Amino acid sequence: EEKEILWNEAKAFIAACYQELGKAAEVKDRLADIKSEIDLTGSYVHTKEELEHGAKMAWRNSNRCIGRLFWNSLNVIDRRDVRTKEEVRDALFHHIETATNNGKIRPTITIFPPEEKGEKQVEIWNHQLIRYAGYESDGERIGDPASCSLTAACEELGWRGERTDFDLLPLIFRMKGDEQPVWYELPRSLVIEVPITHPDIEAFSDLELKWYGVPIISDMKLEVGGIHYNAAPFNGWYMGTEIGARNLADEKRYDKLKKVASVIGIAADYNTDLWKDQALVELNKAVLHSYKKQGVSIVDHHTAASQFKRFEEQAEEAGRKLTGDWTWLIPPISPAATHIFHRSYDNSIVKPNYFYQDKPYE
Amino acid sequence: EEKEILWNEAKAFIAACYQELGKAAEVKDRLADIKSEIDLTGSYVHTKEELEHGAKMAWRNSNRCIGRLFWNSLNVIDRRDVRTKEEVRDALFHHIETATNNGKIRPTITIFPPEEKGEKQVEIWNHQLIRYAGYESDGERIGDPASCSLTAACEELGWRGERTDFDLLPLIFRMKGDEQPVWYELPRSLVIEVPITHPDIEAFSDLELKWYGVPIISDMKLEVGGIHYNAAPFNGWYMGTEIGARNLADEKRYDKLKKVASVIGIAADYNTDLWKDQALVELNKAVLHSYKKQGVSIVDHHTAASQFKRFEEQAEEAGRKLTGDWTWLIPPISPAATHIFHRSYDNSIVKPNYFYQDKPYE
Ligand code: HEM
Ligand code: HEM
Ligand SMILES: NCc1cccc(OCc2ccc3ccc(N)nc3c2)c1
Ligand SMILES: NCc1cccc(OCc2ccc3ccc(N)nc3c2)c1
Ligand SMILES: C[C@H](O)[C@H](O)[C@H]1CNc2nc(N)[nH]c(=O)c2N1
Ligand SMILES: C[C@H](O)[C@H](O)[C@H]1CNc2nc(N)[nH]c(=O)c2N1
Ligand SMILES: [Cl-]
Ligand SMILES: [Cl-]
Repeated sequence: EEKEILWNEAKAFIAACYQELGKAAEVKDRLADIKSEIDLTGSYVHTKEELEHGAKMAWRNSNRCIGRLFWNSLNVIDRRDVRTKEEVRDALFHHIETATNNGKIRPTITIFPPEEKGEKQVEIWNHQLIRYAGYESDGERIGDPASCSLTAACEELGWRGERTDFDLLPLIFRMKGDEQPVWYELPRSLVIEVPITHPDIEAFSDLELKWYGVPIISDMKLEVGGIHYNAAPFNGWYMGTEIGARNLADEKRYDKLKKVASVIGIAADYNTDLWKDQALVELNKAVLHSYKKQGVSIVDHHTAASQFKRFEEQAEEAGRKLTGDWTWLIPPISPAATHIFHRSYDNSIVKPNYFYQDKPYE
Repeated sequence: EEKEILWNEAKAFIAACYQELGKAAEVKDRLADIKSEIDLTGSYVHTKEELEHGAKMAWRNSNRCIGRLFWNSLNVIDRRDVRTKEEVRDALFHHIETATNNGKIRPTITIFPPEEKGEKQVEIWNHQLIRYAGYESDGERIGDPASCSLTAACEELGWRGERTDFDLLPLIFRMKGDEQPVWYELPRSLVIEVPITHPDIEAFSDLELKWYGVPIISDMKLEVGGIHYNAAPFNGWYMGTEIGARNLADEKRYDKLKKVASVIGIAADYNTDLWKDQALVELNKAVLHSYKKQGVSIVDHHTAASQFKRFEEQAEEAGRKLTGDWTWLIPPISPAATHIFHRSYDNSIVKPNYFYQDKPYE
């Protein structure tokens, strides 16, 4: 029965993949071999070329991503050979180092063995490989609230955070056959962080804000031709509003706008003064400035939207339908200053793609 | 056949209306009379109470409107008695005066006779009763581009604009039986305008920007219980971002951000400087400041979203489903600083409601 779903997804994927790669003649024979492999084994294994192109197609089809112009230059690392937790840890360390690339961030994905019978071989608990811990106990709030439940689960496993506002969570993942995940502290030499300063306002450093250099999303499932790679962490570089308009600004995140207003010298007393807006713009200028000054890749939302316009143009020229999720593509500051705001997008789901999956804690 | 649609919409509307008004006992008899009136005449006439409550329900059900907390205090003017173009003009003048209310804007709707056999009795051509003209001819762009086609149609009818950037369009409407609409210049004594100045930056007045005090949308159809009031202009007060983030900022509108940047003393050369964002915030501060200084009602988007949160709470308490269009409810600056951004809304269409209708020019 699932052989049916699998074979169907296989046909659809191999045909499209090989057509894009100029390999249309090889489809019939490759499909023959896949049909046999499924019958005999219940599954099939992707060639290196298929897996690479599949992961790139999945980024290309990610409706919520403004950064897709660069889909074809994704660096794909095939780690389907891993079997041990040391190998997994070392692969994850390696991904941090190679994606970071001394600041000149390389979009990269590391792909681990896929689910077999719906059974995961490796289950990554982190939301991102680099993320700060969060704590809330009797009135006291420290760190990133979005990390509270994962932080608590880590401290059930014997990890203990220093309870600064920026503790790095350890890597945490579980291997097939193990009842419990294992965790490993990140080597600080691998993790670039950027202090936030402002180009003109010297007091801005008084806020003692910082953020990490590379967002490496590690909790999504990559699905390609019916094969489910539940562990396949990937990264790009940040768009500054993710940090300045959301991570540092949201009330349920670091909630810094009132402190930003004070250091930039404006009152935070009257809605009509638009002090939240002014604070957001200055915080976002600081974030871009800081990353650039330190030589860590970042894109501003205007440049990102201009790149996305080229992605829409390239889709049309290639004769591919564009899909998109307008509610995620607009940036959270000045969205109507981008072309995205002024058009609509078909939010159809096309595979290969990246998918949410249930948390293993919570 | 349309008697079917009409009678059905009638039943649904009268039942809900009378239930909200405490008049549930009177429904059966009122429906009896409506059934007879439809049979004999092809239509039915709303009581003053029904029409008033229907227009209020239509605002309440307007998914794209952030300003609905105040739905029940809509001032409804019943002008179903008008038969002549002088009466229509005078009603429209009266609406401007009474809605404006010397700056303390009263949300108001004036309701004209409804469509009979799908035949309009009065057809209003204006998008808003007060709006600026726009011109584009051989390279030359003047005024509001969104008004170009209506401006051209007016100049086909013998009107001539002064070709300032802020010419007031005349009222223009057509009566049943007339082949052509008529137009009337607005008396300038009726039209409040606000010069845009900034609270701290004195050079801002050099841009010589202004805007009109009251948005009076005059091209939508109000539908209540199956009766179609295609001419029923209504107004609220502005939310400052409509003026500062869209009318004065959009590239296809007045396109002022580059000029704003220059007068506030910042470079407009690098996307990473976020100069468009900074210019937007200062333009929006100026707009709020200017309206307030002149005593003309306006709301900022933070206060408006806080009022909308109370509207959602009141809907729940009343046991009414909330409907909303997230893409229109978020403001165009700092949307993630509002609660609206962080939730979702059911965009179902519920009647009574306001609806688009085809332009009679174009
Ligand atoms: C190269 C730089 C990149 C930039 C600047 C970028 C930008 C973004 C942004 C701003 C978001 C919205 C995030 C949020 O609001 O929470 C996003 C979503 C997304 N991006 Fe990209 N992206 C990049 C690369 C990548 C890569 C390499 C992949 C995968 C190979 C990817 C897949 C996605 C996906 C799946 C989402 C949606 C996540 C969800 O539904 O929660 N992006 N991207
Ligand atoms: C009292 C102050 C009011 C405020 C501050 C307000 C605010 C707004 C805003 C900001 C929009 C979005 C406009 C755009 O993006 O083009 C809007 C849409 C709307 N408002 Fe309100 N509004 C108010 C009163 C009213 C009244 C009195 C009515 C009708 C009785 C109304 C009906 C609507 C409708 C129908 C739309 C959607 C128009 C469309 O689909 O194009 N509003 N409102
Ligand atoms: N549980 C899945 C889940 C929940 C929330 C966010 C998310 O990913 C957001 C995301 C994904 C990929 C990105 C790539 C680059 C970038 N700058 N931001 C990015 C942000 C994934
Ligand atoms: N052709 C229908 C059409 C097209 C575009 C906009 C519109 O109305 C926008 C609108 C409607 C009512 C409003 C009431 C108050 C306000 N501040 N803005 C408001 C804005 C109506
Ligand atoms: C078609 C596209 O979604 C369009 O730009 C919408 C989006 N959101 C909006 N929101 C508001 N309040 N007003 C608008 O005119 C628009 N335009
Ligand atoms: C559910 C609700 O639409 C939610 O706030 C979405 C809206 N738009 C977004 N857009 C982006 N880029 N990122 C987000 O996290 C969200 N949140
Ligand atoms: Cl993030
Ligand atoms: Cl307007």
